[PDB]
Amino acid sequence: GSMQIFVKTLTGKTITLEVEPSDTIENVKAKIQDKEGIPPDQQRLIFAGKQLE
Amino acid sequence: GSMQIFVKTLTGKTITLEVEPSDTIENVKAKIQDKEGIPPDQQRLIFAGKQLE
Repeated sequence: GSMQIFVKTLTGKTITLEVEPSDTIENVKAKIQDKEGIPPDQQRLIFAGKQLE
Repeated sequence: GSMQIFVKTLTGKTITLEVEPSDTIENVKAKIQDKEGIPPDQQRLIFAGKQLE
């Protein structure tokens, strides 16, 4: 809820994971490992602006 | 090259931006502003594992 990052599991199902924005990217990705089991490097980082017009 | 994050501009064209993994997520997104001009909150964060099978 605070900052649930959007992620896609190898299988396909969508996955949510809350983490502080200030928290280092490496740390955030590392949690995804615990969440499933995939190296942080593998996770593809993506950004997209969407100003709710 | 070091860690060019994947981003998609409001227009559509793809954008690349290198930033240290350790660097705070908020700081990383903030640069995207300088890169174009969009609030960090607007940028959608995404992660996807892809082990080069």
